[PDB]
Amino acid sequence: TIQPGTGYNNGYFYSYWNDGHGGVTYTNGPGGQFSVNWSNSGDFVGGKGWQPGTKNKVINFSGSYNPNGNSYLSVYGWSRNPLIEYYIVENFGTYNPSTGATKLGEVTSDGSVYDIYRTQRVNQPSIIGTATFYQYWSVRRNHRSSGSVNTANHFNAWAQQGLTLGTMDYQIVAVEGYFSSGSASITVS
Ligand SMILES: O[C@@H]1[C@@H](O)[C@H](O[C@@H]2CO[C@@H](O[C@@H]3CO[C@@H](O)[C@H](O)[C@H]3O)[C@H](O)[C@H]2O)OC[C@H]1O
Repeated sequence: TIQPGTGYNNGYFYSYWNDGHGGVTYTNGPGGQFSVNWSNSGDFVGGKGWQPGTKNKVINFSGSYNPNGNSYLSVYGWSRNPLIEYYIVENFGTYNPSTGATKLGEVTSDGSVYDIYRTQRVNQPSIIGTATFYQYWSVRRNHRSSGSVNTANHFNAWAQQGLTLGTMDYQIVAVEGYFSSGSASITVS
């Protein structure tokens, strides 16, 4: 179990962040495994992957994901210049993060169609401090907790639609939660 922060564990970069409300425990396991256990948590994001990520990585993930409330399971990362927070959402809890968002297209990859959206965060925390930035999303129609994600298919589709990414920062398989409960155990490669 660890303190919020970043680093490396068993060859994999990890990032764990939370708002301090309590109620969430993040654990680094062997190889690319990590677990999250939460009960009436605040806001939090944690997972394993790479720093920096790439625009053509094939990411494999497998495990269990059991949210009770607002939570996402995604390939998650950021780019710099432009600053972008992105998500390839494989599963979620009570809230589809694209609710009310502008649909920017569709892309088929790894066994399902995904809907594409762009949203904006205004004066919110980021990898470079408080800022206004866009978020790119690919939301999988066929929910799952294991699989393979060919990131290039998503990044290329986004670029085609005008959702350009800058230089890649971190890229991980992450469990995100917003004032919810749940458990998850995920292995990344
Ligand atoms: O110490 C600094 C860290 O706190 C900083 O971390 C990033 C903060 O922004 C996080 O992004 C939010 C995650 O939740 C989404 O729902 C929101 O839109 C984001 O604002 C990100 O996960 C953290 O990596 O990194 C820089 C450090 O110096």
